[PDB]
Amino acid sequence: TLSILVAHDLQRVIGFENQLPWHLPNDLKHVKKLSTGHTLVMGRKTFESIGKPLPNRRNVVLTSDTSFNVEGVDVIHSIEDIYQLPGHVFIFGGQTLFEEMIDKVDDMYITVIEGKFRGDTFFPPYTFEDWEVASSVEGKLDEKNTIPHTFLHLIRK
Ligand SMILES: NC(=O)c1ccc[n+]([C@@H]2O[C@H](COP(=O)([O-])OP(=O)(O)OC[C@H]3O[C@@H](n4cnc5c(N)ncnc54)[C@H](OP(=O)(O)O)[C@@H]3O)[C@@H](O)[C@H]2O)c1
Ligand SMILES: CCOc1ccc(-c2cccc(NS(C)(=O)=O)c2)cc1-c1ccc2c(N)nc(N)nc2c1
Repeated sequence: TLSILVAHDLQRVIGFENQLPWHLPNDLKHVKKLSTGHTLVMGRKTFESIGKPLPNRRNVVLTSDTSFNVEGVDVIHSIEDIYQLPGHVFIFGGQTLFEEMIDKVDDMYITVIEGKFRGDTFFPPYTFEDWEVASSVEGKLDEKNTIPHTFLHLIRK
């Protein structure tokens, strides 16, 4: 299975200055639950933002840099390489990867951040005419998680 995993705000903002615009621990819990024991494919900038491979899953980085060889990370140099990866593969960002893959993936696991943030990178437009809502679950708010958010699982029609 090939899936997108993304958090985007009401205007599809996903990033600002190579980091997430929001602090939302619940989204990370969501990422952990979905991707632990599976595979993440990410662009080079996204990887450098995180700074290290995420534990307990396969981390694959897409880059044109032929000098890229980082411990605990597998490297690929083409979109076509993604299709050779076994198991459940999650496209993990950033904007360039999402743009390249939104028409190819089976489904999407979106955290809708129900706010309007300043962004410099965006998730591409999509329409519910193309995507069935498999589930929609409101995130619980507390002291640590103060921005309303909704977890959507969309499946291509
Ligand atoms: N909210 C979210 O769900 C989320 C998730 C991930 C990232 N982000 C945000 O997204 C932003 C980064 O997005 P971005 O688009 O600037 O960068 P990105 O997608 O993370 O990485 C871009 C880089 O990926 C490589 N790449 C992409 N397609 C390639 C291809 N077909 N062949 C070879 N290399 C390819 C290139 O690396 P080289 O230049 O090294 O060749 C390219 O410069 C940041 O603000 C980050 O915080 C948000
Ligand atoms: C571009 C910068 O983005 C990040 C930086 C740090 C961490 C992060 C920090 C600590 C621990 C973990 N691991 S965990 C708990 O998520 O499994 C991740 C996670 C993200 C990050 C990266 C991609 C995504 C993505 N595709 N989707 C969603 N819903 N959230 C993300 C969060």
